[PDB]
Amino acid sequence: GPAVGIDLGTTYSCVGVFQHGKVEIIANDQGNRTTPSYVAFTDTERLIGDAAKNQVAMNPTNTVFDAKRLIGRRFDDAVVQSDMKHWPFMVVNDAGRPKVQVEYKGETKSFYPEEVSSMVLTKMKEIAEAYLGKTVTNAVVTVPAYFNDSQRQATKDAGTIAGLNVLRIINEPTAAAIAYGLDKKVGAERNVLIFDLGGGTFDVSILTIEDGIFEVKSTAGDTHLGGEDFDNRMVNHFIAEFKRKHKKDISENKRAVRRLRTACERAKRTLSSSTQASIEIDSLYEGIDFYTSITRARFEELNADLFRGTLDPVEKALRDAKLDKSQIHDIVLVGGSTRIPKIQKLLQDFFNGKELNKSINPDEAVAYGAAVQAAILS
Ligand SMILES: Nc1ncnc2c1ncn2[C@@H]1O[C@H](COP(=O)(O)OP(=O)(O)NP(=O)(O)O)[C@@H](O)[C@H]1O
Ligand SMILES: [Ca+2]
Repeated sequence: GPAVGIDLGTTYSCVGVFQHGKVEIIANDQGNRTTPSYVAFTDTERLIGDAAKNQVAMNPTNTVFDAKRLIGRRFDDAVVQSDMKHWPFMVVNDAGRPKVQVEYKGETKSFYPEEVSSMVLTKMKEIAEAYLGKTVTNAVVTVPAYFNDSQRQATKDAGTIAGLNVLRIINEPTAAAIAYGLDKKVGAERNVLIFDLGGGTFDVSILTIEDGIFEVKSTAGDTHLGGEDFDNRMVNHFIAEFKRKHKKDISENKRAVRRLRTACERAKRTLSSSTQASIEIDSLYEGIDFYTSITRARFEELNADLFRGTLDPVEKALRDAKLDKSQIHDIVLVGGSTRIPKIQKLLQDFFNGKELNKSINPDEAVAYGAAVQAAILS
């Protein structure tokens, strides 16, 4: 049974497999190459992935996400305390360990963060198995470079309870390098910058590779900056526009807002390829259909300060690593948000026209590298 590579993201997960020298990123039941890290509990079932995310608008208290932010931490953890104040689901304390509390089939139940992740891990496992036509046992799971021993332990545990023989836990930036082959022995030292901007986190890693051996020289970023923040800006923009056109503030209606955001995230993806996209939502508030559009120019304008500030963590990374722009040999893009044109322009201008590594879908790069690593480990 082939060993697979799994990227367990805060917002999206991806699974790949190495077969015949080639790596294949496995698409799910809905045909997506990445599946949301969402779990939802209802009166009749346990929904995982797209099915879960597709119903969050009508089950905010029983649809769990962001488990990667909980995994391996304590309830008393300041991070946990801050974050929990924004999740629409319950987080309880159990002997100092944080636990998610939801209502499943009328009964009230709670789960440890690692149990939630194992649910996502199981979905990936079945996605692979469905594709491969064989049971997947061995696997390599990826984790941010800054995860401590507890967080790594928890990620490993989530895997074992999902029935996966976790061959190894390797850092995400290292996985991204291997995907590009930046680990090949060339008889010299090589500094690589991993620019990872996914759904909810931004990480900048500077790796040094000497004889196939990696050395994370520095890291920086923002655990609270990602594609979701860009969507927010569009939502606020459209709320104002709806109010401007219909004198009706839809902010209070949580269903209206959640449906609008879904339309925005979709428009955003389209903007990375086209110059403008349309927002077509039937009866957003009351019976008023919201039909409008946005241009890429307007979109860039809405997030100008966010995009620009993305360069601060990069400068900090160089500073700490004790390297200048000139010294970094390779720059690889990771995360679905790196598909945004203005962000690609921004990074190149910073690195004075230097070419960016981006032939492998940025949101599949981590999975891609893990798959190769799984293959060699098997
Ligand atoms: N074409 C696109 N243009 C812009 N953003 C995109 C595009 N395709 C996907 N995304 C965004 O990329 C994000 C998904 O990133 P991805 O790297 O798959 O997440 P992840 O691994 O969960 N990362 P993180 O959330 O940081 O742990 C969401 O905010 C998507 O809207
Ligand atoms: Ca990541």
